[PDB]
Parts: sequence; structure tokens; C-alpha cells
Amino acid sequence: SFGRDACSEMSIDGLCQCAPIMSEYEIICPANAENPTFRLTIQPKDYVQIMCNLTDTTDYQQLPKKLRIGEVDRVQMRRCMLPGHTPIASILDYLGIVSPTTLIFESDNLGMNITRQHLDRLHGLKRFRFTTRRLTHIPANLLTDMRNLSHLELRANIEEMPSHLFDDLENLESIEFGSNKLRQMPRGIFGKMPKLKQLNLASNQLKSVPDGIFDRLTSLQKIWLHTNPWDCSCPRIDYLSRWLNKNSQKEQGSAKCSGSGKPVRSIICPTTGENLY
Ligand SMILES: *[C@@H]1O[C@H](CO[C@@H]2O[C@@H](C)[C@@H](O)[C@@H](O)[C@@H]2O)[C@@H](O)[C@H](O)[C@H]1NC(C)=O
Ligand SMILES: *[C@@H]1O[C@H](CO)[C@@H](O)[C@H](O)[C@H]1NC(C)=O
Repeated sequence: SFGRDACSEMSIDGLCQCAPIMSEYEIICPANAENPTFRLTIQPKDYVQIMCNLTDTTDYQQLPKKLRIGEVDRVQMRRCMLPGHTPIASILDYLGIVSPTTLIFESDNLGMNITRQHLDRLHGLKRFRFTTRRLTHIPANLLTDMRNLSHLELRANIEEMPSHLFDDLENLESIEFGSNKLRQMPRGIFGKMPKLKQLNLASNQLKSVPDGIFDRLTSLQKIWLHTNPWDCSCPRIDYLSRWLNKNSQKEQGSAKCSGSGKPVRSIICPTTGENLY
């Protein structure tokens, strides 16, 4: 495991400078650079922060060599590029990071779209957060085999969500899809969520939801649907207005009608005699 002795030795050969700050260590790569390629913040047996300043994926060869961080709970990556068509776990293995349960990936310099391969060997994760100001495509197989995942956060200006995104994922307790550009929610997306307690869909472009979309959320406790331009015309808002009125205790904040500004829960649609779902 990385400690005092490893930090002192790193400052001797001067490939990367190391300085112990508080109960943590700061690694600058390359040494004495005004704008370093890598700035690592390591707290042994707790967390690792990787601050990147890369122009292209080949800059990863400038990472500290033979570094053995060991077991940590959280890995935070900031401004880092997706390592081409190579898993993110390969960066983690090279730095000697062992079995992290939380991965945070935040970057405006991705260099490419995220794939299923980028998450290979990260099946053990319990918490995953992907953040970017860049418009990104979410493939249908992105979260396949992420069976230990209980907390998912995607803030990547996503417009569409694939229908089979949560296929075979059953341990999910929290889904944070707020502050994206979502115009639609596909029917059957929350069909197999027996443990889901929190769902955030606030600050998107949702005008409607398919009928029966939340009916299988048996463990649901909190839901965010505000800051969406909801179409409160009848019968379009019939299902959501009735559902929000019945589950009023679960709603966090207030979903409002694009026109009037009235809460969605206050709409009572008349009966025309048509078929319901
Ligand atoms: C990111 O993806 C954009 C859209 O990709 C399209 O959709 C996928 C499902 C495939 O069919 C692919 O062949 C299509 O191109 C691209 O337009 C965009 O260039 C990609 N971004 C980068 C940086 O490569
Ligand atoms: C990243 O490096 C460039 C020079 O390549 C520099 O202009 C920029 O300020 C650096 N970013 C930070 C956060 O220091």
C-alpha cells in the first residue's frame, strides 16, 4: 500500500513529485509542471481523486509507474478522457487501486462516447456517477452485468433513454436522471425495480410519461418530477395526475402544468368512456 516511504522515494527519482498534505498525499505528474497532466489525491484505505489535463489518450503513459494504492472505497475522476476502447478499470489496475465500490467520472473532455467496455471489470461497483456537459449517447448494453449497483447517477445532457437500460439490474435503490434533456421515458423502463426507493427525473424536457410507467415501483418512497413542461390537457395527463394525487407523500417538490403553472396532482380528468392502461 502507498504511504510515507513510497511518497519519499517518488520525490528522490523525481519522475513525479509527491507531498504529504494533511492525512493525504498529493502526486503531481510530470514533476514541477505549471499545468501537470495528472494531479492525484490519495487517502489510504478511503478514496482516490484523479485530476487530469490531457490533450489525447496517449498522455496516460505519463501516469506514476509501479504505484500501489491498494484498497479504497471511492474513486473520483475529474476532466479525464475515456481511455479509448479500453476499460476504465485498466487505469485503476495500473495505479494499483483494489476493489472500489464507488466510481465518479466527471469530464468535459471525454474524447468519445461511453461504451459497455469502459465499465468492464467494474461489476462489483455499488455506486456509479457519470457527469458531462457534452451531449452523450447511452447504449442499451451500457450497464449490463452491473448487478451489484444500487445507486446510479447520469447527468450527461441525455435526450433519449434506451428501453433495456436496466435489463437484469435488480439491486438498484436510487436512480438520479435529473438535469438532462429527456423528452421521453420509454414504456417498461421501470418494469423490474423491486428495490427502487428513489427516482429523480426533475429538470428535463418531459411533456408526458407512458400510462402505467410507475405501477411496478413497489418500494418507491421518493420521486422528483418538477421543472418539466408537463402537458396537463385531458386525457393525456390522466394517469400522472391520478398517480401523483394517490402518491402525494412520495412527491418531492411539485410537478407543474406548462400552461397554468398549477400542480399536476390538482388535475381531475373527466371520463369519456375510452380504454385505460
Ligand atoms: C457519438 O455518437 C454519435 C451518434 O452515434 C450513432 O449512434 C450509434 C448507436 C451508432 O449507430 C453510430 O454508428 C452512430 O454514429 C456520433 O454521431 C458521434 O460522432 C459520436 N461521438 C464521437 C466523439 O465519436
Ligand atoms: C491545463 O493545461 C493547459 C495547458 O496545456 C492550461 O492552459 C490550463 O490552464 C490547465 N488547466 C488547469 C485547470 O490548470
